[PDB]
Amino acid sequence: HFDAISAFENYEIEKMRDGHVVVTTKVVNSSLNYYGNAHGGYLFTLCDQISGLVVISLGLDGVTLQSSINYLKAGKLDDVLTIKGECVHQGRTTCVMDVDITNQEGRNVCKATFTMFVTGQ
Amino acid sequence: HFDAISAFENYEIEKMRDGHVVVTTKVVNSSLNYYGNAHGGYLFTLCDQISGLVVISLGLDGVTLQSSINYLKAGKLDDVLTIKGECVHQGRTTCVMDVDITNQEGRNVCKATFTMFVTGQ
Amino acid sequence: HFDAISAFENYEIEKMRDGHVVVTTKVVNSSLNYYGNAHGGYLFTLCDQISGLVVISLGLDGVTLQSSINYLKAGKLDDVLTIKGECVHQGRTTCVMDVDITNQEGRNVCKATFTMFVT
Amino acid sequence: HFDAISAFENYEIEKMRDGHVVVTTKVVNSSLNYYGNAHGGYLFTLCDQISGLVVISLGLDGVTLQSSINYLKAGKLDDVLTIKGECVHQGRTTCVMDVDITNQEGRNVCKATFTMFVT
Repeated sequence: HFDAISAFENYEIEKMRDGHVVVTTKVVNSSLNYYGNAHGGYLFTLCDQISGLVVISLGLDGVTLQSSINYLKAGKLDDVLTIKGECVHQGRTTCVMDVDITNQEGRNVCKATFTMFVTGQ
Repeated sequence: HFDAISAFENYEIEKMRDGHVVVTTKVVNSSLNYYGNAHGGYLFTLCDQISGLVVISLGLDGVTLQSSINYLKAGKLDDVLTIKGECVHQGRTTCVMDVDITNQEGRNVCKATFTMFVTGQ
Repeated sequence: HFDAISAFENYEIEKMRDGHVVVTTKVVNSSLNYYGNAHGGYLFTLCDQISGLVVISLGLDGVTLQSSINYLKAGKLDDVLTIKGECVHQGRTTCVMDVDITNQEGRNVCKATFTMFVT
Repeated sequence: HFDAISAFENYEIEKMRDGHVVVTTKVVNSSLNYYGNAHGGYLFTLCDQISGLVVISLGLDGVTLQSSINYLKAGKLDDVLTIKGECVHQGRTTCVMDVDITNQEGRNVCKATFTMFVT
């Protein structure tokens, strides 16, 4: 048995402009796994959502085809995670978004890359 | 502005034995994105959690180094998603888990691969 | 200093039909890295080429957007590697190919997934 | 039928120091796929080899567990490709290498991430 995993119970959108997005959020109990670390799925969801925001900031609509993520450092309760998303390639039919998460001490938590199919403007 | 994304508000563990895990869950409103599809992060979290369960079913403890996921078909409200995880490679220090999600009609929703570092027994 | 890495100096196409591909090849010296193992790029290239063959076998043309690979066991000189490719998802606009490599002892060497844009 | 795919028939190592690597190479005929573009496996092998070089430059030895690559723009015959590698995370047990390839016009060709187990 285990508890539900939730993401974006709180957040602040600091920047969302022209393929560049910055969002902060506070790690809470629903963010965690059984070992008291930020859940792998929670962290991925932070990245994915900010990828979607990048797509919107480009004035586009899109759907994710593929995503890859590297976990570097555990996130902990009360951490303020800064999620920065950037469109690193804007193609005709596809976009590639890089998203990285750093904690309040500037240490890299995780990084992810999203391969998006643009469905509209 | 957007709503929180949640995963495992409900579930049933059908099978969890020797590196093979099957878990069902019902897609609900907190599962969805703004377009009314199962959120990319939600689906990833379903897969990741079942990967962790595979690790446990092997009698091991581990941490995810890297994960990749392919989105094939949208999940929808009230879908019953069947999440099946399998350890496809059990190494000395690393494990590779394949996890796939199918809906109640047997259609493939998504598939993911997790590269785990075994930290204990 | 290091030597060039080559792939497909030899191969045998056992099957190439309707999204299902099997190709065999023998690991040679040009296949190897400094440690005498099959080079990661060599193994990846085997997989990618067979992905392209799956694409051809479906009567389609496509361009690879993204690829992921997991290395499981080292390949060695004189290994006979069996490369099997399958289209695990055939969409209207995208295809997903799974490719796996096993050696002559049936041991899993590596596996990869290719995300293709149908052109 | 298809020809062998080769990588590093030529190269110049511009920098290999403390986790930072730059290597250049000229795309040749053995680099190409049937469509006359740089082969996906060729590009990947360029990236992987430079990842291995980052590893060496850190004074470490390692084995690649997993790799991901995104293809952004086709490489062409006679392109001069600049391959840049960096260790973006150096852990005790694992390293993560980012590798990117740009052509002579400064256009991004591809980028890849390597997940290495330090041995």
